[PDB]
Amino acid sequence: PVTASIDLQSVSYTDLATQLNDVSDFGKMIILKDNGFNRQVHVSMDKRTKIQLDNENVRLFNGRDKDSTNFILGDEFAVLRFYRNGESISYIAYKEAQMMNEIAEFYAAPFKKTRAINEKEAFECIYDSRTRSAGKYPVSVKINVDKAKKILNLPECDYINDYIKTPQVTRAVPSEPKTVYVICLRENGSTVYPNEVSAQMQDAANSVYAVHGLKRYVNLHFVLYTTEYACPSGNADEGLDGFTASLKANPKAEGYDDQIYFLIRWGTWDNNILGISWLNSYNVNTASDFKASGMSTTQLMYPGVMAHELGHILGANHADDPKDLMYSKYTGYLFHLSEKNMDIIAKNLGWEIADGD
Ligand SMILES: [Zn+2]
Repeated sequence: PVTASIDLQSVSYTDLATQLNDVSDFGKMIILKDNGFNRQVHVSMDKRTKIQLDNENVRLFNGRDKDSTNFILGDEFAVLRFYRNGESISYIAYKEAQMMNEIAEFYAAPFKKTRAINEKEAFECIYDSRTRSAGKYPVSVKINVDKAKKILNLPECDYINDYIKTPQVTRAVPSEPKTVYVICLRENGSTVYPNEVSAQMQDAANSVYAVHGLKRYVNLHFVLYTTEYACPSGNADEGLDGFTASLKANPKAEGYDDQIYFLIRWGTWDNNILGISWLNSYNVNTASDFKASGMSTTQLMYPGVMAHELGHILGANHADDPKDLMYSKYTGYLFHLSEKNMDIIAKNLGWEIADGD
């Protein structure tokens, strides 16, 4: 048996799909290669999280913790994200030639303002060298997000006061995890990109499961569709008030008032604000009245914003450690470190310390 491999110098949608679709319930060793770079990862299907984007099914895959590697697969796109030298790198491949060209143009465009000779380390269109004809269209893009911000001299977005505090409202580990829907609603007039949205959802889900063995208690089911609602101004607080009001006012949403809701967009709000949520608004026993709602950017350059806002929804406050997901400034980290926050989030999902981790 020769070990399955993915050549990142030529990685296409069909490469990722064929390899990931071969992953069984017992997992599969896959070698990631990039010229001299070589990493063996053990990949498994993520059975905890379901995603539909406008009814399109998206599957997630995980490496081991030591592998530092995540995958996303839809019919239309696939993503490999992993870390090298402590920097997050995404390979993004769309199946359809025209969509892939469009996506490559979209990601390339911001780098045409200013050019560096190290640009390739931040952003690269990947071409199929196996087509010795010499592929004209790229088959994927590679983006090093940490490096990309440095070249782009981005205007730095942040949280500021990104939550609003509201009045406050036998038990064992459940026989099956409780399904909690996270209903993500594409803001009227927003374009969001499937690879970007699913990456936010994956990081949000994984931030929960990493805490107190919470997969025992909850399995998150993300769905995305479009809402007629759009924020009336640039202000995040006013936007969130209107969004929650839009849910309550919609006869279509009657009977789903106990789920979690995000208004999503690609852009940000006034004061370069990344998102906003109602603090401590979801509890598995008392969830009601569309209280568990928030708003989030989904752009690639700000990974973990949805995770951070979901953190607030589940009760997490800002943490003191700059490496915490819940730090008060955006720092790109994707896990809760605060024991106080972990206990709050876990309790709201049905855990108590006697259950262990
Ligand atoms: Zn915050």
